[PDB]
Amino acid sequence: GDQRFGDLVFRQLAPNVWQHTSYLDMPGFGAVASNGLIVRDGGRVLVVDTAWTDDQTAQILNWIKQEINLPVALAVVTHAHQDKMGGMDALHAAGIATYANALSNQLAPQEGMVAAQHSLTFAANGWVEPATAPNFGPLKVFYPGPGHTSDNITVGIDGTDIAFGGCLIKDSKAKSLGNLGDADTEHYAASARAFGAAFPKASMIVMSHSAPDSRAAITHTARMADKLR
Ligand SMILES: COC(=O)[C@H](CS)NC(=O)OCc1ccccc1
Ligand SMILES: [Zn+2]
Ligand SMILES: [Zn+2]
Repeated sequence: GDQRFGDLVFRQLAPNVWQHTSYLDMPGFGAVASNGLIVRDGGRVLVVDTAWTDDQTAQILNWIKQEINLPVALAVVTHAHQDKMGGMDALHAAGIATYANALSNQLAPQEGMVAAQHSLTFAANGWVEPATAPNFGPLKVFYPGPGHTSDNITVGIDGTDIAFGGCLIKDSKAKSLGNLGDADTEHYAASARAFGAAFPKASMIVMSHSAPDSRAAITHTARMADKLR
């Protein structure tokens, strides 16, 4: 079940995988949840996405200390919006190595974000260039194409049935795609489908603004995105 820890929520998804959830009271939109991931890989911990704020992200690290008690080797953040990168300074203060799409790091200052320390680059087929993602262990990083944003990336967890779509994917009962302010409306559907095709064995889809779902999250998201064209 859910574990309330301060103002955040943690949920175990698999033996070595937990979802972190944090909230930002956005005026005119209510208190918006955003999810990321925590993965134990042997004697270290890997984080996918910050919380909305530095303080919340420090709380993620506090939860990790109390519930796992192993060092956080790295974090990867999945685009340059506040829900994914708002807590970068907290990661740096903690001495954690940070990674983002090169384009996310380029965009970070104008989006009001602090850039990650390291830039990921991607092959033409979307897979991360391995040299730019050293020591990522089971994290398999994939750029599906522009969709939710131009820079959005996705992460599969090798050895599990989990893939993380970030803010690209919404669940199978969602009425909308969420924040389309920086979206590529022409390419969104194809990018959602490319995410699915990159992680064909993933039966649990995790995403930023819905609870974990089946692969129907991918098909429904793509079908909704068809309407943008
Ligand atoms: C500061 O906002 C954010 O970081 C995220 C980035 S994806 N935006 C968000 O969650 O917007 C909430 C929203 C806005 C319009 C329509 C649906 C949801
Ligand atoms: Zn976003
Ligand atoms: Zn988001």
